[PDB]
Amino acid sequence: SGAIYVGNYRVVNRHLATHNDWANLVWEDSSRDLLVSSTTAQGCDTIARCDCQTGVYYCSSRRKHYPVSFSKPSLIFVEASEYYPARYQSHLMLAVGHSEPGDCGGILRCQHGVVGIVSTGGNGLVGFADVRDLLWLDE
Ligand SMILES: Cc1cc(C)c(CC(=O)N2CCC[C@H](C(N)=O)C2)c(=O)[nH]1
Ligand SMILES: [Zn+2]
Repeated sequence: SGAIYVGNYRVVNRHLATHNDWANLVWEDSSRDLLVSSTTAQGCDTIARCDCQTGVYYCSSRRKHYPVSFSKPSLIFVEASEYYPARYQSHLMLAVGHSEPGDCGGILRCQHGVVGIVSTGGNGLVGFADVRDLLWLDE
């Protein structure tokens, strides 16, 4: 689990959105596994606006932050799960790192701010849904 809190927005994995998120919906995109809802309180996270390919992510299954190198946002095939059929997920970045089901929502960050959130995983792989192109999160 986990979210980005920037301005009056809450960014979560679409597959983990709650009823309150859907009832306060700003934007959602199943192809990216992202959903943004509105908040009453202002958040403290800032979004990175860069082309970094190195950063650090939070892994809840190890209670640890790990440095990673990650690929550029791309269209990647993701296997069928209990949340989506087998499909191509867009704006996804892959890295070598530990992940398990339940780690979705952990933040990936660089020196410029938040880059994205954990959205997929494999044997020694972790995938992140990029948010750097969502300029509207800044206003
Ligand atoms: C090792 C490991 C295995 C699995 C299965 C996962 C979870 C996962 O990738 N998905 C399930 C939740 C919807 C995700 C999506 N964006 O389509 C796809 C994980 O994080 N780590
Ligand atoms: Zn950066």
